[PDB]
Formats: sequence, C-alpha cells, structure tokens
Amino acid sequence: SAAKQLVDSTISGNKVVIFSKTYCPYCVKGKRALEKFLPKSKITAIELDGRNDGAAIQDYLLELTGGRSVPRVFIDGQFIGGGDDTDALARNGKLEVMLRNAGVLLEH
Repeated sequence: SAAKQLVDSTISGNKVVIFSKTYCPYCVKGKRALEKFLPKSKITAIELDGRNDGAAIQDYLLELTGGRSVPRVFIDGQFIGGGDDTDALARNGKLEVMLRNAGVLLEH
C-alpha cells in the first residue's frame, strides 16, 4: 500500500523517526526528548495533521508495531516505542545509549 511504502521508506531512509500529531502530549514529550540530544536536522518528524492518509498510516503502524497511536518512534529502522516510552528512555539514560549505538550521538 501507499501507506506501507511511505512508512517503511521513511524509517529505512532516516536514522531517527517519529510519527506524530499536534494533539498529543506524548508526541510533544517525545520530540523534546530527542531534541535534548540531537540537532533537528537529524530528527525526521512526520506529522499526521492535514494529511488525508492519516488513518492508513496509523493502521500500518498497528501492523508494524502493535499499536495505532502516535507517537511511534524508530531508531535505525527499528521500533523503540510509543509515548511516553521515549521520555522514560531519555530520563533513565537508555535513549542516549540507543542514539550512540546508532551513531547519531557522540560521546561527550
């Protein structure tokens, strides 16, 4: 499907991806957590607002990750969680480990 191809190619083509929408406290937390460590140029955020294929994309996210809700966060093409997991990983140090292993965060 168009949605499957869009999602698959976005996560394969970009090292850090977050699917998001405006009305989403966990999306805000997720983007903030990533931006704590990464320049915006290294974060690929796909917002569903204003799209006409939002439901199709979320349906495919259900197939791929086990849930429809945003946010859905991927590192190196792999699902790492939905809100508010990204914030937890940020706060317990594990997100930085993941980002370093993926080569988008240097040791400081």
